[PDB]
Amino acid sequence: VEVSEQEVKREKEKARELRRSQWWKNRIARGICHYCGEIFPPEELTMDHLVPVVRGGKSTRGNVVPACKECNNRKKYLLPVEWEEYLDSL
Amino acid sequence: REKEKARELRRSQWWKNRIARGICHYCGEIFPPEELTMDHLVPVVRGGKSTRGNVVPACKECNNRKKYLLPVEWEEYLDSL
Amino acid sequence: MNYFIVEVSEQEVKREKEKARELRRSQWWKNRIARGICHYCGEIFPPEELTMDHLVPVVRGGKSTRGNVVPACKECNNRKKYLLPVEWEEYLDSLES
Ligand SMILES: [Mg+2]
Ligand SMILES: [Zn+2]
Ligand SMILES: [Zn+2]
Ligand SMILES: [Zn+2]
Repeated sequence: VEVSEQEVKREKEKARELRRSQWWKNRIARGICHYCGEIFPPEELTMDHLVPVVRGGKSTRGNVVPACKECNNRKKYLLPVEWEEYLDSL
Repeated sequence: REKEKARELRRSQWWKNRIARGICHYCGEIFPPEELTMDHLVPVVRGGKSTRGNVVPACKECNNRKKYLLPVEWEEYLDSL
Repeated sequence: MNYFIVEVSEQEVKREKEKARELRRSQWWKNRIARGICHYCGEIFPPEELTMDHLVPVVRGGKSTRGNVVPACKECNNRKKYLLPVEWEEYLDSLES
């Protein structure tokens, strides 16, 4: 269910374009990380996609969420089973 | 179905503090626990589970407008925010 | 509107986070929280319930000094972080007595 490159980019555009609007602006202003609920400086939060871009995931308010480096990273490498033990360890 | 884990999160701590800060994911505004609902970012229909990641606070407007406005009409609600 | 980016190195952030740790242990600080007054809401709390807050955040250039350091209660300390400048004002302006 992988997508093409002119798509994996076709969205990473709607990303930077969303990443630059009131919604995302204030969102990072607050500093609250979606996953662990902790507060961080607006810079230490990343735009993370629930359903990946390379799986048909769109870049919208209904699929993109603020995440800190920490949570956002573990999400990438931890195993789908490990990701839970981590969020459930918080 | 997963409506089990569903009402579960609602009684959890991550969600208590969540609906206490009162931030709606969609419009970024703050509301009272009475105006906030729990919504699944990744619809449950398409096989979305009920877990910290795929569940966010949403005021009635955003929750209903997304759950009822056509694909083209929901996108318009946001552009107006 | 002209604008510029100001950067705060991680060397500077630690530097301030250390002076803070030292400032937090001073007789001077112990005295300040001993009074138990929250700088933001002016409500009274037990010394355990107060934390040190920088009016001007360290990542925004602020320093760890008596002037920029202030005692704050749990609620005020966070709300000052996740509420935008306007929700904060209203939050303050909505404290009775
Ligand atoms: Mg902040
Ligand atoms: Zn996090
Ligand atoms: Zn809303
Ligand atoms: Zn206070």
